[PDB]
Amino acid sequence: TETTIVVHYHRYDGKYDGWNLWIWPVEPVSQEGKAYQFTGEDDFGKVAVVKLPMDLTKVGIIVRLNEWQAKDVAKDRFIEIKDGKAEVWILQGVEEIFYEKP
Amino acid sequence: FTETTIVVHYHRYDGKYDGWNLWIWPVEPVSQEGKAYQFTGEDDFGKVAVVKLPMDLTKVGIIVRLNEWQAKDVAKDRFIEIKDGKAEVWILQGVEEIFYEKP
Ligand SMILES: OC[C@H]1O[C@H](O[C@H]2[C@H](O)[C@@H](O)[C@@H](O[C@H]3[C@H](O)[C@@H](O)[C@@H](O[C@H]4[C@H](O)[C@@H](O)[C@@H](O)O[C@@H]4CO)O[C@@H]3CO)O[C@@H]2CO)[C@H](O)[C@@H](O)[C@@H]1O
Ligand SMILES: OC[C@H]1O[C@H](O[C@H]2[C@H](O)[C@@H](O)[C@@H](O[C@H]3[C@H](O)[C@@H](O)[C@@H](O[C@H]4[C@H](O)[C@@H](O)[C@@H](O)O[C@@H]4CO)O[C@@H]3CO)O[C@@H]2CO)[C@H](O)[C@@H](O)[C@@H]1O
Repeated sequence: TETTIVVHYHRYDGKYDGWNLWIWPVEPVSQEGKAYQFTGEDDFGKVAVVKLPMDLTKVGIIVRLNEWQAKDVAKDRFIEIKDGKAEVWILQGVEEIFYEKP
Repeated sequence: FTETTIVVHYHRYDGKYDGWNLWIWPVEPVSQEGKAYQFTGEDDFGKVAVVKLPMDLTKVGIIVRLNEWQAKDVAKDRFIEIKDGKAEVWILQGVEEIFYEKP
């Protein structure tokens, strides 16, 4: 009844203040998104544990600065989800979203 | 012409740059055994090497290695495609894709 997405984010400039995640359901339903904040950190960068109150197989994600001051990769990207859980790694300026730790 | 210059930018998310260097070998138009090249500089993205080879090359191989082959950062051979004897690339720890503009 929920989808949990752990998002790892690394910026080579070390300047994470204000960066947050705009995530929206896409399948099996499309709905307007919400902003999610980073909740922790590890050796790769910031960590967000995102909980969405539906079972989802795909979401959209944009890494954004404050309220749309900038987009780190300014196009919609997607995360494929199995059994209500995914974990991804995202790097500043790199379009590809990784499903294993670099 | 008669030399090839490759500027190689390297970023590690863990900051553990100590010992890392570049193994580069000519591949086209003629293949030869490689050589190690050290980083000489640094910028906001991380380490920088300027690699000069005394031939006009359209393709080189590259491996990012720790000292004398103690480890590789991405273990498979990778290649850089070069036009008119000059190229510049950006390499990220653990990321296979070599980038041709700054992330
Ligand atoms: O089912 C809901 C909708 O879902 C999908 O919409 C996505 C977009 O595709 C994403 O790009 C994003 O939209 C962001 C947008 O990227 C961002 O620039 C900002 O856009 C605002 C803008 O700041 C504002 O000034 C105003 O002019 O409107 C803009 C909207 O374009 O904020 C957007 C979020 O509000 O996320 C949405 C989902 O939230 C889907 O593709 C749509 O078909 C669908 O309606
Ligand atoms: O002359 C053209 C040759 O070019 C190509 O050879 C390449 C390889 O494909 C690359 O992988 C690399 O080789 C490295 C190798 O990756 C690395 O592991 C290391 O291997 C050592 C090892 O540490 C050591 O313990 C012992 O086993 O010796 C090994 C080498 O036999 O070092 C290699 C380089 O010395 O670079 C070369 C070019 O230098 C092409 O594939 C060949 O067919 C071609 O002959």
